[PDB]
This record gives sequence, C-alpha cells and structure tokens, in this order.
Amino acid sequence: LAVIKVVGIGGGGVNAVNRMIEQGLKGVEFIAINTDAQALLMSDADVKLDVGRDSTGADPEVGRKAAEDAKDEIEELLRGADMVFVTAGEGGGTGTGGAPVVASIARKLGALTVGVVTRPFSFEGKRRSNQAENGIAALRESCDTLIVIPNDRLLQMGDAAVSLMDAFRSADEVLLNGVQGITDLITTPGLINVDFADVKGIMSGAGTALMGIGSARGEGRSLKAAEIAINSPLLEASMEGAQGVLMSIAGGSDLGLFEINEAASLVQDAAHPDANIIFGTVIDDSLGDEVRVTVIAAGF
Amino acid sequence: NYLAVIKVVGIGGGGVNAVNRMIEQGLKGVEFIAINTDAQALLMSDADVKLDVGADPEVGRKAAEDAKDEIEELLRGADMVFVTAGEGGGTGTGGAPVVASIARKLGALTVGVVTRPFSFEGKRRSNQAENGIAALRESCDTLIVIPNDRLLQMGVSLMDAFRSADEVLLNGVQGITDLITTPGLINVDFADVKGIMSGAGTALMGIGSARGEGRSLKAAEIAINSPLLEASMEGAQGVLMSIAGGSDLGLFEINEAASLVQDAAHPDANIIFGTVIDDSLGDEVRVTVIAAGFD
Ligand SMILES: Nc1nc2c(ncn2[C@@H]2O[C@H](COP(=O)(O)OP(=O)(O)O)[C@@H](O)[C@H]2O)c(=O)[nH]1
Repeated sequence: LAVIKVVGIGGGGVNAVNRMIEQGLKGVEFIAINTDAQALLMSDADVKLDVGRDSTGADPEVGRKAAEDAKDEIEELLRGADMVFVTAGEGGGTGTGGAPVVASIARKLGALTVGVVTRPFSFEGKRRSNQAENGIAALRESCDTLIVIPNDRLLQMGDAAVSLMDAFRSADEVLLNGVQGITDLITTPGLINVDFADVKGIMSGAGTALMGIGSARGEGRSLKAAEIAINSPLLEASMEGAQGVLMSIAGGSDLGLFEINEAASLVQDAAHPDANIIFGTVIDDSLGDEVRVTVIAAGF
Repeated sequence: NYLAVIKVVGIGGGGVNAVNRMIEQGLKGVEFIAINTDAQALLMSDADVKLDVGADPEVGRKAAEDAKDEIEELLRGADMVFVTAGEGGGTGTGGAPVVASIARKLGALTVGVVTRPFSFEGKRRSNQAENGIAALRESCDTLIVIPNDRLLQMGVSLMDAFRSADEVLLNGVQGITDLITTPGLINVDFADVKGIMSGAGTALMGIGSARGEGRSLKAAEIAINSPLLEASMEGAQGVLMSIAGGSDLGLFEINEAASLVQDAAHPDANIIFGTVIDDSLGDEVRVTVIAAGFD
C-alpha cells in the first residue's frame, strides 16, 4: 500500500491541486504550500503551509529562500511518503524557487519524486519564460522524473474562443491529467495492474519527460484515444524518440482486454524500436462510454 | 468537574502536524489546540483553538513566554493537558516546556509526549534533543518518551519507519484519552489516572494487536513486552493498561489480559485497567500499556 503525496507550490500549483480535489482525484494526500495566507484559506488541500512570512513577488530567489527556511517543516510533512508529486506553474517566484527544494527533500527521503509543471504562455513575458527555464533546470536535478507541459501547446487544443481564465483552467486540468494518469494506476487499477514497484522501476531517475493525453467515446474509442494521446501537441512530436514510456488507459469496469490491447498495439507501433513501454489500466466508473489514454514519454 | 476536560496542545511544526493527524483519525473527547511558534512559516490546522505565537528551541521558548497569558487563558479550566512537539525538532521543542509549566501551575494533570529521533537522523548541535526532554520533564507531571529507534525491532523499511513513528505518537495520546473518555465494559476513575500520573516523571509505552482466539492475551503479551517499553515494565511503579475492542469483548478474556499485566508488573505497582469500545476494529483488539516510575 503506497502512500502518495501531491504538493502544489505557488499560486498556480495550489490552483491545480484544488482542481484535482474538485475533480475527485483519490488515494493521495494533497499539500498546498504558498506565501499568501489568504489564498491558502481557500484551498481544500489536506495540509496547508504558509512560508516566507517575514520576507513577504515573482522573484524565484525569494521563493527558494522561503522554502529553504521551512525545509525541516516541509520534510516533516512529507516523511513516510513512497511517492511525492511536486506541481507548480513555472515563471513566478514561489513555485519556480520553492519547487526544487520540496523535490530535493522528497528525493533525499528516497520517495519516488515526480515533478509536474507547466511552462508559462509566451504572452506572459520573456522574464517569466526565463525564470521558468532556470526553474525547470533546477527542478530537473531534484526529481526522478519531471514532466514539463508547455502552456503554448495547450492553446492548440480545446476551444479556439478561450478566454484568459479558461486558459489557466486548462493548465489546471492538464496538471491533474499528468498526476492522475500515473497515480490512478496504483490506487484504482483495472484488468492490467501496474503497481508502485512497476511505476517506480520505469520513472526512477528517468529524467525529463513529456505527456500526451487523448480521450474518445463509442466505436473504436481506445484506438482513437491512443492516437490523440500519441499525437498530442504536448508530446511535441517526440514520441517516436522516447526510450521509456508509461501508458495508462482508463475506462469503466466494462473495459475489455481487446480494447486495452488495441490501444497498446497502436502505441507500440509508434514507439521507438528499443522502447521500454509499460501499459496499465484504470477503473473509473464515472467515465461512461469514454476512455482516456495518458502517455508519459521520457529518455530522449 | 465530571466529564474530564482534556486539552491536547500541539506546538511547533511537528506538534500541529500531530494534532492534525489526530483530527484526521477522529480522535474523540478532547479539545485540540494548535500553537505555531515559527515566524517564517505557519502550518494551518483545523484545531478548535489556534494560536500563532511566532529553527531554534530558544526562539520557541521566548515566543511561548511572550504569549504566556494567552496560553494560560486557553488552558484555564482543563483537568488534563497533553503537550507535544511531535516529530522533528525546531521551535516547538522550546515552546513545549512553557505550555506545560503554564498548565501545571493551573493545577491540570500535565502529560508531555516527546520522541527521541532515529539515530540514523543524525544530531543537531548542543544536544538539543536531550535538553528539550529535560526541560519538558521539569514542567510535566508525566513525560511519555517515545524512542523511535525501538520501532525497528517491532513486528521494516524507511517509509515504514517514519509511518510507525507517527502512529505510535498518536497512540501516546489516544491510548490514554480513549480510556478516559470513551466508554467500555471496564471504565476508569479519572482521579486514579491523576493519582498514578501526578508527579510520576518519565513513562514509556508499549502497544499490541491481535485477532481471533486468545486475542486479548496475545495483544497484552505484545504490549507488555514491547521494545518501546525498554523492558521498564518490571520496575514500573504506576501502570495504565487499556484494551480497545468491539462491543462483544468478553469479561473473561478482558480479565485474562488484566491478570497478565498484574503478574508482569512490579508487586508494589499501581495499576489502572480499563477497556474501550471501538466498533470499527472488527475482530481486532488493541492494547496500550503506560509504565511510569522505578524500583
Ligand atoms: N495551472 C495554473 N497556472 C497558473 C495559474 N495562474 C498562473 N499560472 C501560471 O503559473 C505561473 C507562476 O505563477 P504563480 O504560480 O501564481 O506564481 P508563484 O505563486 O509566485 O509561484 C504563471 O506565470 C502562469 O503561467 C493558475 O490559476 N493555474
């Protein structure tokens, strides 16, 4: 029985986590870390830590110092976790600076440490994009796996008439997608069981990674969802280059092995010839006639 | 004066986190108080009462001392106060002795719970772990010391080690409070608990669990021999034992467990014995033994 903790650090990460709770992500403890006591009052995370109270504003250095000052505190909150996720929106001060610290503390404790962060949209300014660049380099060193989701690419998906708040709600969703895609294999498996040891085996020290999501209904759903996942703009066409791929397919209890397999086979065929691919399934009884496929691609 | 008022104070990062666990597990019958002692960080809490008085013990000590009146008003009217800094060090280790002294001067039965870190954790300068214990020992009626090293002889990986420490910590409070607050076939008189705990000094704890036939005896045997007890059962002058179980828990089996602790305890020992009804345990029995004093 694995203990999984998901940490949302910074305003973006704390919003992603709330979205995760609101969408019903199960079998994980949620921890919100931020430098603003108000925003935290609003979070529905299980643990809420307010850091850098004296210091405190989009300065990654302030946020690193604020997490580092609270290092013992954070470590006490994490202690006992087999798996730790660190989600944030790269670019600001709290998530950018703080994320690597929370990651390093989890990795030091020997928890499978997975980072799940977004790159800011280009329209947000070259200062943020730069700070996210440095943020992700640091975070990379602290995580077993770091999935980086480029927000610009999210605009090539969903609606073409999306406002600025919906854009960021899509960022929340996709961060949920990345966490759920993995944790659900462990907490609520289907016919094909991929357990903590398995996920640990493929994602330990796998490095930098991208994700692809796809979903569909009705005839040929599993092939359709797999195909969308593998061609996802978030994967940045780098699928056929990946050395390690974890693939999760979720559907109701009625999800048969034939469909599972079809998706699996399509994915294999698009994958690198020497690719280590693990296929797992998820029971999710809320999905109806829909299946969703998540692909995590690493080792380029 | 007739429904024990029990106040559980978690102080510092590790203390509040322990209290939040207690709320999360559904610990009944007690009032929860969260005291943040750090200036730079606040761990939030769903505790009934919260006081933010904010990695040095000295810093915790002063901030607790500065807030002594507020703390005293928070503790006024309690019959029993628990105080813990939980796992990890920090300012809470400094603040704990203060809350404890305030509670004792108010005339409450003051029980501290403290943990000794795993040796693999290393040590921070000035022996501040051992000093936090000595200061808390001077301020408490009874200090329950949990030596985490002993956990690695119970039943272990690193994540289990840490999770076990948290679980036994919660039990250092729940084991005794449940006895007091939650009915069972054999109930205890608070005045007795106060009799064996008042000015008792250091105490150690032992836990045990078993299912099926001979469960009460098996769990009590595990609890009485617990490595956490550091075999202090022999010399112990004051012993509390509690058996938590479902409603069907038989008087005979209950009595066999009580008999066994009496044989194992020192001849001159005070023994307070009782059961708890917890219908969520199923076929399981959980025993807790608190051993205080020496021969
Ligand atoms: N997922 C998500 N990302 C956001 C949200 N708001 C802002 N962001 C992104 O997160 C980046 C950092 O902002 P924020 O997390 O508020 O900064 P911080 O709190 O100082 O780390 C921004 O540049 C955006 O790309 C949000 O509501 N949800």
